[PDB]
Amino acid sequence: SIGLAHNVTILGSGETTVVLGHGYGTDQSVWKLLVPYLVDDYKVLLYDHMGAGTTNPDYFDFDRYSSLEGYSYDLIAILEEFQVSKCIYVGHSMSSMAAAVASIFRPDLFHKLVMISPTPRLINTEEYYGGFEQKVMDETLRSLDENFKSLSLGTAPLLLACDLESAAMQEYCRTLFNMRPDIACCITRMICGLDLRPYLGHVTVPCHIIQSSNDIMVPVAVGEYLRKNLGGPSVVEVMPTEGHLPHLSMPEVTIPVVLRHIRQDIT
Repeated sequence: SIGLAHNVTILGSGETTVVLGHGYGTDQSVWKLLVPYLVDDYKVLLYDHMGAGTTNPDYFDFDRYSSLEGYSYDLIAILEEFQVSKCIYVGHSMSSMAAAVASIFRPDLFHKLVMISPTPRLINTEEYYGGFEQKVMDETLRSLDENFKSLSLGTAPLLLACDLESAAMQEYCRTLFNMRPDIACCITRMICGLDLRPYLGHVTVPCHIIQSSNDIMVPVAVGEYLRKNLGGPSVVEVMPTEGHLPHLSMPEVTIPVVLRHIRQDIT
């Protein structure tokens, strides 16, 4: 079943469904602190995207998941399965982008997108600053296979902007190292080879862009780039936080901000 394949979990109660999609390297446990503030007012559907360590290795389609819309279609099929309509989708990173793609194909499924640290493209060109020059990326991606575990131990503290001691780091490495490394590099290569700017103007569902003020994967200006180039209504909140997973690493700031954009609409 598609519910069994994605460890779908249903909680809370209400007329509106909140759908929580985790980002790269985590799984739905990453929301454990946010959920209890939702169950009273919304029904909550949580799920694991394919290739998370908690999903079957044999069900990972290498060519299907080397492109973002493999997840978009997976997401659509989950909502259809569980009969969710006009949900409030809360995603992190890639997850929020896959949902924005899914909202292009099936905008009836989405009331609004609450996106934590999204980016439509990591690699720079001359006129758009994404945070990474093509030469650093290509050199890292070329040799990413052999240096996998050491590159991610060494970059996780800077990605998360947290200490090695911290609970957040302990948990992120737990789930990140729960993936098979060949699945992980595939997903990594998909994420790093991404450029969704041609598509932004086609997204029409309301978009709530939530960002750290210092995120090595998300220049603050990329935030404002999205509000300008998105096709429908849009807001931006640059939080006084640091790191790419601020919902995991700074929940004391992040969760109040997330809940407001869940509960309040631009429109």
